[PDB]
Order: sequence, then C-alpha cells, then structure tokens
Amino acid sequence: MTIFDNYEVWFVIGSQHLYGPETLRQVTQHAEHVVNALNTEAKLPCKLVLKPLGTTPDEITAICRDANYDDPCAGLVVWLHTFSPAKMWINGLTMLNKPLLQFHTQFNAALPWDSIDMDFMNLNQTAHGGREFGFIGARMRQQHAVVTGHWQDKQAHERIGSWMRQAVSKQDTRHLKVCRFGDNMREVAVTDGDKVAAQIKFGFSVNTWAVGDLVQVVNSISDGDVNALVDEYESCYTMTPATQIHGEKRQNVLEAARIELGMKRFLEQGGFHAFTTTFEDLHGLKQLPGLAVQRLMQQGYGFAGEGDWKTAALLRIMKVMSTGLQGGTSFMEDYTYHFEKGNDLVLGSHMLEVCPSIAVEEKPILDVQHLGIGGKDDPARLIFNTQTGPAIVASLIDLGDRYRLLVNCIDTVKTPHSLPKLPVANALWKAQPDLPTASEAWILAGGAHHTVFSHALNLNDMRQFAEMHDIEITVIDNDTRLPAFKDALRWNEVYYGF
Amino acid sequence: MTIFDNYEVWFVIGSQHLYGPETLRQVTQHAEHVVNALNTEAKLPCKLVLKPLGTTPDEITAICRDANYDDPCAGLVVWLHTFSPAKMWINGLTMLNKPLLQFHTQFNAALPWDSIDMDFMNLNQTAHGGREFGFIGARMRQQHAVVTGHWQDKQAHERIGSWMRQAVSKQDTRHLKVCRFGDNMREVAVTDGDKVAAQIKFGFSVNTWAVGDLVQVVNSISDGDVNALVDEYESCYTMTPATQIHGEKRQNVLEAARIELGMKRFLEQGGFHAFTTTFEDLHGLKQLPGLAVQRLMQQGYGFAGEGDWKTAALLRIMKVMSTGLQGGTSFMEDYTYHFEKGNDLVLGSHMLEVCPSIAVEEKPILDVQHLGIGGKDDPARLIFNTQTGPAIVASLIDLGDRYRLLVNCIDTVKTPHSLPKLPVANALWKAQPDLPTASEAWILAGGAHHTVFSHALNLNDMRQFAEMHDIEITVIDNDTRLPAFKDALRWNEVYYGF
Amino acid sequence: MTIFDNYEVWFVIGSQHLYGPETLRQVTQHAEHVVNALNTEAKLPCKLVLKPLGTTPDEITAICRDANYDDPCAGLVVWLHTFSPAKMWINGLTMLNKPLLQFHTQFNAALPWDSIDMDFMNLNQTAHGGREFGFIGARMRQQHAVVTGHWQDKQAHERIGSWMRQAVSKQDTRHLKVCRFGDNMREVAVTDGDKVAAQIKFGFSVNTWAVGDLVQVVNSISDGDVNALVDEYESCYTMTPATQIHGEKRQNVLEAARIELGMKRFLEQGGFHAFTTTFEDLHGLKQLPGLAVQRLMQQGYGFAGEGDWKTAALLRIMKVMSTGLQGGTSFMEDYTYHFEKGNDLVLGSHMLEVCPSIAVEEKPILDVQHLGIGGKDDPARLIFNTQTGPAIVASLIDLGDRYRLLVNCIDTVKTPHSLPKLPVANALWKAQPDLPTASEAWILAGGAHHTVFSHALNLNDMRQFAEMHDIEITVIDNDTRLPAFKDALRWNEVYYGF
Repeated sequence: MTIFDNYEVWFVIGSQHLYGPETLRQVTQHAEHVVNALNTEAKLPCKLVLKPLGTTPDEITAICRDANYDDPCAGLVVWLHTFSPAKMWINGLTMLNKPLLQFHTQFNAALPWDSIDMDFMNLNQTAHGGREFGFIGARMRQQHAVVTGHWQDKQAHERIGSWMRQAVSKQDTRHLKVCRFGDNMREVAVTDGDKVAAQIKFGFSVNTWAVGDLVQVVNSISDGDVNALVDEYESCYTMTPATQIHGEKRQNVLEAARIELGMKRFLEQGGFHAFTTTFEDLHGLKQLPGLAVQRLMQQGYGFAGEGDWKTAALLRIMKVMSTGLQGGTSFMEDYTYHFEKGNDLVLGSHMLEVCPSIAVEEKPILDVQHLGIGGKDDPARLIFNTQTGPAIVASLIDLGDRYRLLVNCIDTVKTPHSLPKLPVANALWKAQPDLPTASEAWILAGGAHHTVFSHALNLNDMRQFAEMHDIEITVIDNDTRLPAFKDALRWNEVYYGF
Repeated sequence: MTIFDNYEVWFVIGSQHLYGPETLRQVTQHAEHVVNALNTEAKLPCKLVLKPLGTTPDEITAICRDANYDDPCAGLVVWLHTFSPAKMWINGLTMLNKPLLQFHTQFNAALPWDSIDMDFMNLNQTAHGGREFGFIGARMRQQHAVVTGHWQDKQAHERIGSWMRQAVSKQDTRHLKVCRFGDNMREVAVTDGDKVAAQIKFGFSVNTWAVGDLVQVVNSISDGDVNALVDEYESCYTMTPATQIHGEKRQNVLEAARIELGMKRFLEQGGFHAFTTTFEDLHGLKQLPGLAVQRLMQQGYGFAGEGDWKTAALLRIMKVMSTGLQGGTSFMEDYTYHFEKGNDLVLGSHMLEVCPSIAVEEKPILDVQHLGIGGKDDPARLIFNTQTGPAIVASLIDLGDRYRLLVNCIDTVKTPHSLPKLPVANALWKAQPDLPTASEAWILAGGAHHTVFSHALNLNDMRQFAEMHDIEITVIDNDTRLPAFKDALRWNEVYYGF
Repeated sequence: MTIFDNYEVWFVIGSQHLYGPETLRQVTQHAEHVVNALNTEAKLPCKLVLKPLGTTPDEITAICRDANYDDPCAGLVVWLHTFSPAKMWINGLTMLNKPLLQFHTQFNAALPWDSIDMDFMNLNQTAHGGREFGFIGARMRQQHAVVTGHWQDKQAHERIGSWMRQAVSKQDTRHLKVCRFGDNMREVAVTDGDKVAAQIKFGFSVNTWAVGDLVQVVNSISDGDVNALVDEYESCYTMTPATQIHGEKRQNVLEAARIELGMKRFLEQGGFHAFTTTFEDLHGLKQLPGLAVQRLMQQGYGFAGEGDWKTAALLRIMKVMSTGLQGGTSFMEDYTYHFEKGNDLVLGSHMLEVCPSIAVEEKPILDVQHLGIGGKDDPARLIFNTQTGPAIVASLIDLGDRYRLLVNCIDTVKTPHSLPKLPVANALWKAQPDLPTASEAWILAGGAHHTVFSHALNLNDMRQFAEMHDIEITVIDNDTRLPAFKDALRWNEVYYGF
C-alpha cells in the first residue's frame, strides 16, 4: 500500500569469529528475538531484516556489497553486540553508499548483579564494542547516527523510526523526477539554480516539457472522463452558484477538470513525482492550473509555482517523508502580514495552488477568478481554511556553492474573522520567536518566499534530513536570538565551505 | 558606426602637487602631446580622453568617482609621469568599478646623457613612480594591467589597444541580454547552469520567452515584407533548383524568411543581443530556424544550440570583441573526426546554424531538408566552406562553484574532397598539439561540445578576457603536454577555489 | 593462468533511446564489431565484456550498480557512440566505485566526404557526445581517464591496455593481505605509519602474527620435504663448496630450506600476498630468512625488510601490476655510492633479501658469511648481478595526513669490476638527472631508503597508479630541476592537504 513497503532496513550484528560457535549461536538468538519483537510491536516506518552475522572482514564487506545493490535496502542498523574489531568493517564501510545507524543497546535491561560473571561479559558487551565502532565512523568522518537505550525502550523505537523515515526518504529522492512546463518566471533568482548540482547532491531530476506537449494531452481527454471528474467535484466540494449546473462559470469548471485529467495522464505516463507551472507560458491552455494542481498535490505530487523546481521536489520529498503521519504538507508562500502588538500574524497562500491536505472542512470550489496574471480564463480553485496547530515552513536554497535548508517553527491559528472577498485558500500562523525576528532571520539567512508548509513534520525531522544530506540547517524558532544566529551563519559558512 | 564609438578610455596622469606649478605645467604638456598623438596615429579601438592631473587624494578620488558614473568610460590608463605617492590613490581605487592599465612609459625614448640633471630627474621619473603604484595594486590584489614601452612604440600601442578591447568588451557584457525560446535540451548538463551566478559574475542576463510569444510575432509579419527578404536571398545566395520560384520547396523558403523577420522584430523590440532555441519546443513554428539564425548570427547576434545560453552569450561577447578585426566568429560544434597518420582532422558543424561570417564563397541556400530532429517541415539553411588559417575554439563552462574558459588553438584547412551529400556548412581544422592530445585535454578539462569558433580573435585575447573576469583559462595549444596540463588543473582548482 | 584472467573490463556504450530502434541496432553492431576485434587482435591485459546499451538513466544506473557488485568487474571503458545526455549518467556515476575510461573513438577512420549526410551524423556522433560526458566527470571532479583514437589505432590499444593494468591492480590490492612477523625496527620513522589509513585508502590489510607462530610451522616440516627442496636448489643454482654435500655449511642449507617451507605453508594457509620480517625478533629461528625470502619474492609474494609493510605491499602491487610484461621488480635498498666525474653510481642491495627476478645468469647460492646483526647462524642466500637497461625506483611514504609516491627514473649498468668479497646480490645504476640532484630531490621530498626497483614498469605506469589512488606523484628524472621541484612540492601540498 505505502512506498515504505518497497524498502527494508537491514539489521546487522557486529562481532568476532574468535568467540565461539556457541557464543555466536547465542547472539543470533538475541538478534532474532529483538528483530522479531521490533517488527511486531514497535510500529516502525518499515521492516527490519536480520542479516546473517557480520563476524569476519569478508562477510561484513559482503553485507555492505549486497546492501548497496539491493534497491529495497534503505540503510543498515548495526547492533554492536559483543566486540567487533572496527578494522573488519573498514572495507565494508568504505564502499557503503547506504546510510547507517548504530543502535547502541543491550539484551538485558538491568544488570544481573548476582549472576554476572566472565561468561556473561564474554557475551553482550556493547558498552565497549559500540564505542570501538563509534571511533571508526568518526575517524572516517562518516555520518553514522547513534541511538542509545534498551531495545524495549519506547523512546528508542521512536528515535530509530524517524531515522528509518529519513533513510527511506533518501532512497526515494534518488528516483524523484520533476517535470517542468516552461521555464522560471523571468528576472527571478531564488527559483533559479543549478539542476546539475541538485541531481548530484540529492539525486532528483528536473527537465522541462514544452507547454504544447501538455496541451496536446489536455486536448485529447474524452468528454465522458471530463464529466466523470466533475461528478466527483460535486461530491467532494461545496459548489458555489457559478460552479453548479446552469451557473455562469460552469464551463470554466469542466475546463479545469479537463486540465487536471491532461496533467494526470501526462505525469503518469512520464513517471513523474512533481512538476511546475509558469503563468508566463500557458499558450494552449484555457486557464492557469488551479483546482487541478491542488488535487494533484493532495494525491501526492509535489508542486511549486513559477518554474520553482527546488520547492516542487522539496514538497514531494516532505510528502513522502510524512507518510503514515498525521498532518498536511503543502506548497506555500507568505502573502501578507497583520501587525498588532502581541499578535503579529502571517497569512500564507498562493495565486491559487494551495494543497487541501492542510484543510479543516469540506472545501468550496469557486471561480470568482478574474486572475489578471497569466491572461487567461477564470480558473477554478478550492478555497478553505488551514488546520490549527504546531507547524514548520521549510525552504531549500542554492547559495551557489552549497545548499541551505531554512526551517522556521510556527503555530497556525484560526482566522479571527471570516474572509469573504478572498478567492483563495489561506493559512494563518504566528512565526516563532516573533514576526520581526522570524522574518529578519529568514531574510538575513537568504531564502525565499516559496516554502513547504507542514503540520506532519517537525524541526527534529528536518534536522535529520539536513544531516542525512550534509547541508546546513538554518533554524528559526523560540530559542532564536540574532547575535548567536548571525555567528552561526558565519561559522557554518567556513565549515560548509570545505 | 561601431559600438566602440560609445566608449572611451580615460588617460589619467599621476603626479604630486608638491613639485611646482611649472613642473605640473610640463607634465600636462607631455600628456596632451602623448594623448593627441595616440588618438591621431595609434589606431586604437576607441578614444583616449585626457583627464585633469591626479595630484592630491581628493582629485584622484573624484576621477574614480566620475569614471564609475560615466557609462562611456570603459577603463583608465594611468601614466605615472612623476612619483605620485600611492596612499593618495587608495580611496579612489577602493571604489573604482572600471578596469585599469598602467602605461609604464616615458616622454623621451633616449636618455639625454649630456644634459640630464635634477630638473630632468624631478620631471619624468616614471621608472620609480610606476613601481610605487604597482605596489598598491598588488597590495590590494587588484587586477592592474601593465605595459612597458616608449609612448611611440608600435608594439606598446598594440598591447595597449588589445587591452582597451577587453575593457569595452567588459562594459558591453554588463548590458548583454539573452532571450531563450524555450529551455535546455532535456538531460543535458553543460548547457545547464546558474543564470544568477552568470549575471553576478559577467553582468549578462538570461531569461526565457515562450515559443508562443515568438510564434505570435512570426504570424503577424506581412506578405510584402516576406517577399522583400526573399529578394535579398536571391541577390545574396546561390539558390538551388528547389529554392527558386517554381521549385518544389519554394514555400519552405518563404516560411524561413518569415521566421527570420518574426525573430528579428521580436529581438529588436526586446532589445536582445543573443538568443537560443530548442528543437524540443517548436510548437507553432513551421520549421526549425536555420537560415534565419545564420543571418542573425552574421548580423551580430549571439546564438547557441539547445537552450545553451552560455555559448550564445559567449558568441555575442566574442563577436563584439572582434569588431574591426579580421572577422570570422561563429557558433560551432565538433561533428566528426578524420583519423589518418599525420592528418587527423576535425569536421565542425551543427544541425543547421553555422554563421556565414567565416565563409569563403557566396553560399548555397538549399532545403534538401529532411530534418528528422524536431519533427517540423524542411528547413532552409546556408551551405558553405570555412576560410583557411589560424583559429580558436572557445568554451565557457560552469564548474558549479566557478567558471572555466577552455581555448584550443587550431588551424583550418580546405577540405580534401567535396561534400555533395552533407546539407550543412562545414569547418575543417587540425587541432593544435594533435587530435588525440587536444581532445583528451579538452575532455579531461571539463567543457563541451558547443563552442565559439573564431578566426578574428586569438589566444592572447582570450587570456586577457579571462584576466579581466578573474576566471581560469585552460589553454590547449602546440605547447600543451598532458602531465603539466593536469598539474595546472589541480593547482588552479585550489587557487580559484577561494 | 594469470590473475588478470579473473577480471573483466566492461565495454559500456552511451547513447539515447530517442534515436530509434534501428539507429540503436547499428550502434550495437559497431559495438559487437569493435569489442570482438579488440578481444581477438588487440592483446589487452584482460577481456572486454560488452554490456547492454546505456540508453536511459535507469539503465546507466543499473550498469553502475551491477559494475560495483561484480567482483570480476575491474572497470568500465565507455564509448559515447551517440550523444548521450550526461544527466542520465549522474545517478550512476555518483554510486560508481569502479574506475572509468572514456574511449573517445569512432567506427570509421576516414570521413566519407562524398557520402556523409545527416543519416551518418544521427548515428556516429562521439565528437560531441564525448565532450558532454567529459563535462560531467570534470564537474563531479571524478578521475575519468580518456583515450582518443580510431579503435584500430595500435597506440590507442597500448594506452587503453595500460589503463586496464591499473584497473586490475586497484581491485587486487583491495584483497591484498600483509603478514608481519614482528613489529617495525626500534625507533625508525620510515617503516612506521597508520595501518588503518592504508587499509582505508588502498584496501590492503596489515596484521602482525608472532614469530613463535611461524617457528611452530617451521619446526613441523618433515625431513623429506626439506631435502626435496634442496634438490630443486641444486638444479637451479651454482652451489659453492660449503653449500654442496660434505660442505662445512651443508646443514645451514637444510635450515634455510626448512625455513622457506615453513613460511610458504604459513603464507598459503593464511592467504597472504606479502610479508615482512625483523632481525630484532627471530626467537626460535635458526637463521634470518635469506634465500627463503628471495625465492618467495620470485614466486610473486611482496616483501620488505624490518617491518616495512608499506614497501612490502608496494612490491606485491608492482609485481602484480607488471604481470605479462618483460622486466624484474625487486625489493631494494640504496647501499652505497661511487663518486666519480661523469660516473656517479649507486650500488643497491640489502642485508640479504634481493629478488632473483631482476637477475641475469643462474645464481650461486651460498652461506658464504657470518651475519652479525640480530641473530645466530650464517644464512643462505643468492648471489647475482642485475640486468642492464632503463628502470625505475619507487617508494610510497606516509606524510601523516596523506601519502606520496616518489619515483626516480634510473639506468642499470654492468659492474665495472668483479665483486668477490660482497656476499649479497647487487644492483648498480646511474640515477637520472644526476646523483647529486636525484639524491637531494629524493631527500627533500620526504621518502626513504627502502624501495621497489623495477625494469618491468615505467614512469607512465606510476603516473596512472597515482591518479587511480588520488595521491601525489613526485617524479625525479632527467627533466628535474630543483627550484621547480621545490615549487611543485609546495603547490601540491596545498592541493592534497584539503
């Protein structure tokens, strides 16, 4: 059902062939226990596969070599059970293109004070075997996450799982394809950048199909398929008068449905996971994609406005990252502010394309469209309010020589009064320290008007993402002060400038 | 007539106000003498304007301040007639946005052995004044050029003017706009890159207009204007049978003409200096621009193949750069090779778009057109051979964190046999160390299949260009040997890495 | 027979799916033809295996994933028959742990002037395809080798063959295991270093077994096996009076034979490819291994003196690298100098251990003399002179933070007089530029007394070895002038440090 089902994390036990046939018989026993117990009762993002024992250099190397080849292998989890001379792991860890997590754990939870003896110690001694291995990861300067705790520790399952979540995100993105329909909005900087660099670093691809190629597909959709989707609109949304049968903008709705169906067929047949649109190039289309883009976002496709491939891929990444979690995740742009002592708010939205995934209700579908921008018909769109609660906004920017991920922790809030004249959906939030510091820190630290908004993911998730891809995370939240913030920008600039 | 006539170089004399009103009266005399003589008899790319004497700090700052503000000022050439203490220049030089050359010259050629005294020595002491000014330039790591010689020395004139050329090239590029008709060829790397970086570094802009916008201007061109251009095709070119009036592909000639006029009206109204096309987006166009692009390249515009804005911008830069010189500057792609002991040759061409400024003859305008690529009607193009003699091929590439300019010296040669079946123009050359070494260095050293070919400019011009923009020049010529070539790549990597 | 024959180089063809089922048929035809002919008629170090066409991104990534997994795959030679957009290669080149060479070739040698057309040019377009691929290697800063030439050019074969040698070399060294009997000689800096850094960098393993473990195996070898080897000694060497039956040191010949068998059985059962010994620790051994090490060197094992694992390894690597070539390859030490005008010579030798692979005649085998260093009985050894001709002397040293490969081009020479009182085998050469400059340069550039001498290999092989492992090559040859030599040492220091 889920794309987590297409991945596994390998459970690899580290130790040494020089123990004994019986001793190693005992460690597999524990391993088979803990792994089964975790798969059944730990509710982890995906499955753990116990691999044979990593005892000798050639076997550890063999595990890594298989791990690289196996496309369902999203990373390794190594339990350092006994004492596994890090030198065996060298050759393996050198070749290994898949992430690693050391689970620094212990079979028993309490120390058996009265029955502890050398034949115990000579089995289960992760306390120092774990540390020897920690060194070689540090010495080689490899990522290597670390989680400590007993294997039944619910808090440890939580940390282990979020790591698996990132490990899976990492693999998927290697195959993530973005389709652009036209180029960037002219004279814009932040949405521009080096697609080659992005593919090298993250693995996602970005290529552009001419709006006309889309238009051909849009124009081939049958009137029946068109009408069928409008029946699903009628059942999913609250149709305004102009929207219903006999309404003045009834045709503008069918045209929207058509476009959505053309964009769907196009993306499915091209195998794409995200896309962009541009209002400066819609020759052949009746209206700018609105409703269409909203529903596709909800169905899982990433998207960003004016040719903005970075955000579009980021949306898809974070959408996949959020699978099985409760929360929304949308393309988002800061539209305007409300200045008021103690209640500085940011209204978020876009031209049209906001994802219903973050909504509360059942969404009105209107046109009231006269969208002057683009020079087209009145586009259909979903209008709605955004759910209340803790959220994050993230932006990935290209600084030229490296990437930086800015994430601002925010809190969404109910609109204080209705919004009758606003023909687009809205999100409304209080930005973390406070608006001035939040905005100033965001502006100082580069980084853009386009973001991904998410109720599902949090600061902890984005920190792991940044580490997993070795990029600077710039954090804006309740603990942000600008002097420290500025210093961190500088000190990171020399660090990541290497 | 020339765009060199909208620019001038400022002749600034350095001295110090402590010499005497009459010593200063004599340096001005020399300066007026020198400057007048050079404008009259040195045949320099553009005019020298003698500014007032730079004797105090405020005076020198004022001159730099003016130089910045004056759009026609392409740079300064400074003569240090006497000692002009360098601190006086610090504030002027810290704000100076224009490039600078020290003309390390003297009024007298010969030393007047029998008359020389302190009077003569307090006047004209460039021998040491020029060295004090060198210090400050080097101390501030500013890219100051130096030419040493007597002011009448015709070799100095040459090098002085060669500099003035790059100065003017530098200013024009700050206003160079590129129009892209669609995006990069999909999946292609070299043609891609950071348009923001390029604008920051070189000052030229790259933005994309929808083929639709062009298509609109192509369709509005009137029949009379179309047939008028076909009257100049018939007068300029040798028309193949299919090209003439009752010919089977007369229609395809008229359609090329209209594409040309549409492209020219669009480019003129947009104020553009170079442009690109992409065969993966020709919706609304009858045929891929061939003839049209070739005549626009001859008329001055930069152009490159598959949304390749760097090479297109480069073509325009090098065209402008080559004004008043031996001409022959074109878009080029290395098409195929000829392997034979002591005669390894490269055939250069492209799909269609080869500029006729490098032609010998006066060229056939054929259709024999089946161009499968792009999937449009049969293109009109110009077939011709390239002139014999020394040339260069240049490629500017984005290494992500910086740019590299590759230049290969070459020698074009008349084809040994006719090319009756090849429906495109052709260059044919010997690459200068030899083909294997020249191709291996080019491959090793980044940088691509698209190039700017030129008879009119040489390696020393490109060297100054690279100096002027502070970028690596990777040189491939008769003196190239691979081990040392590779070492330079390494050592330059760390140098230009900060 | 060779260990080259357990390795294969993959012939990987770049193209693109958009060309057509028939165009792609023709490239596979050329491919089958090229590869087939090279396997038959090119005499390459090992076999080329043609992989399926690399046409789409997922196919190219598959090929790299497979390439990594397959133990016999030693590298890839890629021919970009057609333009093959390099972004398709990114995800694969990112994971590719195996070395790559672009063979910039063409199916035809001569341009078919009278028949060449778009058809021919749709197919066969390496001239541009190879350059786009060149870019991506250079942008990703990967080591991609390149050879340009028609595929029947015999010099291209030579150069491509040379690359494969290094490819096969690199894989074999990944499995190379060194066995140390004792630790490094006390207070020596050269032979000491980080064995982990080495394993990380090169993949060979160094681990010390105690001499008591070797002494056990030596003591367990039966008398009949010992005598069986003394038969093979009598038939291979010229035995001195004291060596022959009834000779005063006949029992010393048996004790060497018994030690030779003790080490060979120990090395076989351990799976070792190279080893070291130390005279400060020979407890339980009747004599220092002398003839035993020389014959094992001949038989292909790596070896250096007092716990010098780096050189021992290097011997094995360079012996394996040289398989099928004509030349010696011996462990060596710079024993003494001859100082004369125009006849400055260096006598090479060691305590005992000099490899008979570099000898001329059939060697005398003596226990001629009393080795008074850290031990007991007079050891047996092989006395001989070295071949004449061009050679190289090399050494890998560890500068703490990185490795450096010193290579001095030399010329061996017949000994101008007999050597009747020297009981060790000797080499004698005239070091390039000259003895004062070569020895200074060698001392200035870190490295040490222990070296690998080799007639078989040359400077070109060592240059390719250094690139393959991204280490500094420090070359000392006729072209070496010291100021420039010091300069490079500096400029490399900053390049490789960081």
